[PDB]
Amino acid sequence: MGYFELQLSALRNVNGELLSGACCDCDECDTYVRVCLKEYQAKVTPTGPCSYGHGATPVLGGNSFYLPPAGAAGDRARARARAGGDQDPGLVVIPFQFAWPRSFTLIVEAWDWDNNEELLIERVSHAGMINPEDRWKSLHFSGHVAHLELQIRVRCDENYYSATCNKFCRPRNDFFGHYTCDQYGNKACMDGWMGKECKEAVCKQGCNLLHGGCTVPGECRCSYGWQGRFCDECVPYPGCVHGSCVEPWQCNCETNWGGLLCDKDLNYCGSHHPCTNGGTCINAEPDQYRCT
Repeated sequence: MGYFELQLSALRNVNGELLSGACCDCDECDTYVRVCLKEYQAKVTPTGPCSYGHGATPVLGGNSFYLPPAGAAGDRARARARAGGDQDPGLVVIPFQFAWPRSFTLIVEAWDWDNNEELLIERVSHAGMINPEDRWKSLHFSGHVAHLELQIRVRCDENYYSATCNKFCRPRNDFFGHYTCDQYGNKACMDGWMGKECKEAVCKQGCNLLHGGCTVPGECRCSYGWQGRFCDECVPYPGCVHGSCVEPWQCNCETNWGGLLCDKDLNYCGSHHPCTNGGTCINAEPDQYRCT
């Protein structure tokens, strides 16, 4: 989810001494750096172990040495994607899979390699607060023996966001969604897609989505009972002749037309009539009458 970085750039012990006042023999030390990441507290500044993680460098040089800068690129794959023998000492990487508490206590030590605790060169502490910012932060110190220049930074892992590295967002384009992720870790639906999970597609423009749908963006496939390019006209009762529909399977007959399929003339005589001698016809039952 995230990792704490430490970039050592300079360490200076001109006298070549230990913190105990003794000599590294004042013919030079073999200096390596330990890093202790633990809980930040209140008043009870001394309690034991590195609960948030720990790190160590190999011997980097002698009494005093200066380390090159790195590169404002490859930052992610240099610290979190390499095989054994990570050939960059001075970069201490402490990954974490919990919610970053922001408040922390950093203890950085300088040691002498010999082959024991009486070989500590310099111990340095600093408790404070830091947020997952992609910007380094400089820390300089001047102890009784050594002088150190550090650069620390907290960083959310790729696809993890927010100031606690807990919000997750990984880009996707498959069965379960079509989207990317943004600055703040929210989903950005790819063009043609919508919805809370960028799962629902955008259909043909004009498609009545009350009765139509689409599996691929740009389609318009109607439901059962609706038809047309836009799925907006109902399918009437098959056999409907003098009728219409508003809902599917309806055969709403027209004026003076009746029966199921609207094929029965109720006003037989006011239309194609049968009367004789200018008498008088009257409508009587579908397709029937009386002409007197």
